[PDB]
Amino acid sequence: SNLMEQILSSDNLNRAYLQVVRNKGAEGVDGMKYTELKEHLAKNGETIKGQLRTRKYKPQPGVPTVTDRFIQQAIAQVLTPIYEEQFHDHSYGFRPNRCAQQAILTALNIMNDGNDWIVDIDLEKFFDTVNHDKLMTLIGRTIKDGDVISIVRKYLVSGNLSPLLANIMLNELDKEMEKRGLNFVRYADDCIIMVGSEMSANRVMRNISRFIEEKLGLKVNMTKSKVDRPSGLKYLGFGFYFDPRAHQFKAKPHAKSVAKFKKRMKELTCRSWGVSNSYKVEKLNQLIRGWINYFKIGSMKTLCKELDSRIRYRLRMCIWKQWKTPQNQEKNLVKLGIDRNTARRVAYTGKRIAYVCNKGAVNVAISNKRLASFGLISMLDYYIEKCV
RNA sequence: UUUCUUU
RNA sequence: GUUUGCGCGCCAUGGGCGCGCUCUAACGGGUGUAAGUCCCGAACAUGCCCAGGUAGUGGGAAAUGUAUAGCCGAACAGCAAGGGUGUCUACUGUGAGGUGGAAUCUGAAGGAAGCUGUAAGCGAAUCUCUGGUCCGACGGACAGAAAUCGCAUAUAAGGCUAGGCUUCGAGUGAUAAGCUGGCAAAGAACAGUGAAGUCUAAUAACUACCAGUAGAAGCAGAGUAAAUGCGGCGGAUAUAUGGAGAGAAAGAGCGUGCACCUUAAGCGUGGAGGUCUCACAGAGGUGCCUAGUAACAACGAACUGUGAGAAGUCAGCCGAGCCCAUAGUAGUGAAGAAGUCUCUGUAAUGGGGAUGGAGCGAAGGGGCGAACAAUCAAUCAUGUCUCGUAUUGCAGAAAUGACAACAUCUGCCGUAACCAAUCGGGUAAAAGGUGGUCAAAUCAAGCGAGACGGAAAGGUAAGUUGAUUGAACCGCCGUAUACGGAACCGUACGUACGGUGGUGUGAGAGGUCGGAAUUUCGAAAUUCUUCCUACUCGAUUGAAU
Ligand SMILES: [Ca+2]
Ligand SMILES: [Ca+2]
Ligand SMILES: [Ca+2]
Ligand SMILES: [Ca+2]
Ligand SMILES: [Ca+2]
Ligand SMILES: [Ca+2]
Ligand SMILES: [Ca+2]
Ligand SMILES: [Ca+2]
Ligand SMILES: [Ca+2]
Ligand SMILES: [Ca+2]
Ligand SMILES: [Ca+2]
Ligand SMILES: [Ca+2]
Ligand SMILES: [Ca+2]
Ligand SMILES: [N+]
Ligand SMILES: [N+]
Repeated sequence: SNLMEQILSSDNLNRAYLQVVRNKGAEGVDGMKYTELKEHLAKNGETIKGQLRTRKYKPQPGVPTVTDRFIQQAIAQVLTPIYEEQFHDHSYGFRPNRCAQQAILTALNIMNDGNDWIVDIDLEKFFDTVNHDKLMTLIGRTIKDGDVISIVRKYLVSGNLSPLLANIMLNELDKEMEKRGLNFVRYADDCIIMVGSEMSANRVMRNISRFIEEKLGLKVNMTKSKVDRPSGLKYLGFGFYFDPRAHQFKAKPHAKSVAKFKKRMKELTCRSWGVSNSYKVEKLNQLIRGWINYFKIGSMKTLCKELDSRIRYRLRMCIWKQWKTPQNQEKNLVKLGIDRNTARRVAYTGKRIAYVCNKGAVNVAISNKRLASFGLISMLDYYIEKCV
């Protein structure tokens, strides 16, 4: 019919195929490729369109098969309209042109607006817990084409459609929390509410947990769902703090996120990797660019100084270990600039790698400037350029 | 900072 | 690829068992039949202490040295026969090449059984007790294996480095195997600590000069890993292991023997296979040429025999056995070979004994290849779907009802003179506004869920036989045999033989020009890739590409 032809338009299906090419995904439960998807749509696209129009297509069984990924992408690219008009302004997750940094900025705006007390709410394992009939009556309450309802229900009995389904079922919660008058910031199944006082935050936690367990039919993980103050608040990788200058709360990378970055950096700058130090520096540059590009709305200037010093120190160990022989270490320390009468003495401390790379002649030869010329982007100046 | 040797 | 790494023979300057001769505790003394042993005497300089913070004089407790016969000779020097070099050369050859010199590297951890001088170290039967270390394979520690047990261990257990906090709190110290020094492993140096016992616990301070604490227990972290750590049992312990206690106890040097044993860079000798050169006849190309491009392959005429020559081998990884040639030759064997019989041993390789009367028997490089390990191929009712009938899970609208009582969000109270636990309470804390709430007879959208039914149709391999791949490496253990450096870690897994796990295909170039495509007719060009090559690099303890 009309909306189902809007699903199965030629430009829409070509856009879905190009988008699933850009995703570069893997095989499903049977085993095929995206170029195999291309020859599949070349030979068998009309049968797929006929089965979708005639309500006979059956899904396949985590990762979906790539023809189901393509069909789900088509359904997502038609259904991100009117739903996206209907969604809330504070639903900052799995939507076009919205990202996590906007969620953290909105949370900081509401936190500085006077609402300190946080109702963190943890919805446990959403996509299996939800009742299918309620979700399909929501979908039928916005759209009235039976065939798209049929294929989405067959998919829920069995992707890029599941984030949109999560946004529908939690858009019900957002409409309720706009009806009550609550301020909130909600990434996809990560919702935090902002209350003025702590017992009112307990009451809001109790009432919203009652509403979620009764009306949405979801399960609230009461072990992790807690009432806080914006200091023990982990949200989207960001922790929050209060400046002594009594004007603003501010975001920062939480200690779990800093620990994840430090673990990844220690894996990239491991001393015994057989790759060249240019490869370690390039992987470090990719990780540093990604970490700062996610977190740059926080304040980590001291943290970026410390992490830059630690990255440089581990790179001094990698370069000193790759030299691997005291004659070669003495030759390279003379070549980099350290005088031979001292370079031989440091090089015949060939072991004690952390001790010699901590300070001294190896600090002077492999300086900050030599590593900066080597291609190691500093965390501090990259954060300075990429901040406000 | 071992003005050393080897796997 | 690699300094060398092969076979056979010889030789001890190594070792064993005996004999002799001469020594043995600074220098001396005693005990005693006998002292090398048991015991007692003197200084001297060091170490440590008299601190109070070091540097000098006066002193004091342990310990060491001069100072046992002697051994050993550094990761210490010097000499150094020999060995290598796309290096420069003088001669010599028709040439492959061979010499003799210079330069430089090397002279090695496995036989010039290299030489000389040292620092440092060591230096006495046997027994008992004890500390430390090491071993009882390897394998992130499983499996497999002939292989000590149990637990823990990659977020990184564990160690270590630099701090922090909280409680203690200076004062005995020597002797020193070992441990640790921010981690792949081991050794050496230096530094700090330091188990076990044992010995000490004594002295007395000035002349210049410089201004609780030191230190450990405990706790949370931070940083740092090519992974082992802890405990039990058993064993080793001549780096003459740190000691302690008995011990009238042996230790060392030299010479000499043995029908004694053994050795990888010493001496003599042997090098096939392949590679290369030259000459003589053929085969060709133009009387003269035969190769080149690392080999393979290909261009071209550059191919063959035969004979004389030259350099030269010698690296476990899936290989029992066989073939080519040096070669049944050197060598070995009458001091007893092969065969035969009989005691025995190992996980496997073995070792005696008795007959016997002549055998056994190499080197390097290719080829075939049983077997092993993977991989591959060949052989050998439900459930639809189509009509139903009774239901059903979830929306929504509203005739009527009942009770006004529920849902919801801004959450403080007295104080003090003004305190958010900053004062006492309390977290559905009081005062509050906002929407009234619930049941819906019935009708009803859409996707499903399933029941009762009539109805379309439906329901071998194991084994064995082949073929391909297993290129290169990492080790480890038993016996024999040598070294650095006893142990550990190494010497190509040290090497030879015998066991045993693990990783699985570096780059360029050349070829195969197979495989894939784009262009033209699977054939030509191009790009990536499979297969072959120690030519050129890349390593070297692995691993990595
Ligand atoms: Ca080696
Ligand atoms: Ca001496
Ligand atoms: Ca061992
Ligand atoms: Ca091990
Ligand atoms: Ca640790
Ligand atoms: Ca001693
Ligand atoms: Ca030698
Ligand atoms: Ca010759
Ligand atoms: Ca092999
Ligand atoms: Ca190697
Ligand atoms: Ca070893
Ligand atoms: Ca090796
Ligand atoms: Ca060698
Ligand atoms: N070699
Ligand atoms: N090896």
